[PDB]
Amino acid sequence: SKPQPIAAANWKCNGSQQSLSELIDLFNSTSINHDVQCVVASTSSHLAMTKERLSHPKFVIAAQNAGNADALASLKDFGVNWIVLGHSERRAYYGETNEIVADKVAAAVASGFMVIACIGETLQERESGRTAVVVLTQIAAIAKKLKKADWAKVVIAYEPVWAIGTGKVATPQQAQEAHALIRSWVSSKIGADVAGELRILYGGSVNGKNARTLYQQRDVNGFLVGGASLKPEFVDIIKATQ
Amino acid sequence: SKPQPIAAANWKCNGSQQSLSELIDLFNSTSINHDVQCVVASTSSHLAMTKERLSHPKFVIAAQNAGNADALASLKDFGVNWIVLGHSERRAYYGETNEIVADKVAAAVASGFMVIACIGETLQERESGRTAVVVLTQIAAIAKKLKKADWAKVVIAYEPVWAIGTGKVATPQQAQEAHALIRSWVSSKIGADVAGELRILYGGSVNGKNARTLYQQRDVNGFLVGGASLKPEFVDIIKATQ
Repeated sequence: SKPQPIAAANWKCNGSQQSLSELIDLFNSTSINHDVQCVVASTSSHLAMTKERLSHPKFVIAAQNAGNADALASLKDFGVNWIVLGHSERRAYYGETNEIVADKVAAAVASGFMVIACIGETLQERESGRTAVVVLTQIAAIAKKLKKADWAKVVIAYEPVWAIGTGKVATPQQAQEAHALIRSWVSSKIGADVAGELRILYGGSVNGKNARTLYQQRDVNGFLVGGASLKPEFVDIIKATQ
Repeated sequence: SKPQPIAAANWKCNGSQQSLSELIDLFNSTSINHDVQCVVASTSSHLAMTKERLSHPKFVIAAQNAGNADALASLKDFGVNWIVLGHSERRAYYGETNEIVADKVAAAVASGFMVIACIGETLQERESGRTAVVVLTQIAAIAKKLKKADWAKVVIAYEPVWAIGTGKVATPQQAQEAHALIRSWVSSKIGADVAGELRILYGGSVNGKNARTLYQQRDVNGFLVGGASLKPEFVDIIKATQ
């Protein structure tokens, strides 16, 4: 069946410390009796805080965007071994190419980290019918520096960039397509055993309502919630991974 | 002639305080001999530090969000008089509509803040010939919640969203084209006076090599440097406004 689910919260800067605070308390008070791996990603400025307050047993802490070998080392020593790389806004605003992103992922994985790699196409990419070539080009970049063994440390997060504030809305059905597309290349390129236990999270707009239908999809193994999607309702999202 | 220029650095959390600290030092050490307004906008977290380390007479701190009377009040009391609203990242990832933005802007202005409002179209919009409709719409929204007097606290920052991580590259001429369009509307919609004094900042990829050229345009009044464009060479950018 499906590998172990993953419910990750991608927190960022223009979000308050109090906001981050309240959330952590919520998570702590929450009961999770099912097999799921929760994750709280955070920028550098909050790593210390969430590290000191997050106590839920089904939760782990993760960093975002660490590339430098020294930076990695610190994280490891600081007690953080999960990292989110290749987010849409990183590629767009920080000019993080498939290459740059590939380099990072390899570094992190070498440092013994658990990586969440983000990939996705934009509106113009989809429109022009470049969806396949695009997503595949990305995944290929990454897979170019990993060994078959390294994959056990990799998590894929599909980002429907084409639906990020564009007005477009990705139906649960469309997501499945992307995920299925991704899982194929893997099974075909890396191996079946690999594609089998590989996690493919949905990094689109999710909520309490759609989280259920979304998850009932064959190739959907979790979520990467962020932006305006990140709210107390996150709790509901966790539960949906049943 | 041209109105007083503005050189705004838009700092965001994905980048340690060290990078920020280092930057402040640079800025504090720099010598600016001309009439120019420098600004360092930062996310919540580093607001305190920035305020505690920044000492250059030509600089000012700036927040990046809210309209909540409380938030504004606090900021105002904290010693922050500038604020940045409507950034592409916000409208896209945080679901900030033309109305939300317009509201915020109205709040800040009422609280006696100096506002930097971001407007700009996407690749799809431009490719679809929506450029004029879009930007004009955006600005119209802001304008409708203001009075002729409020404009003195308004600063427009044009974001070539279509040029951000798309492969496309905007030219100083394509910019002047956009800036010229914006100013025109303001001239006929609000008044020549307003239009004449109105500051319009180019908020796209810029460096030490193109800065001067960009500033050479007749409708370009400064810069809103952020993301990868945010390097120590920001100093060069300031000089390009000479």
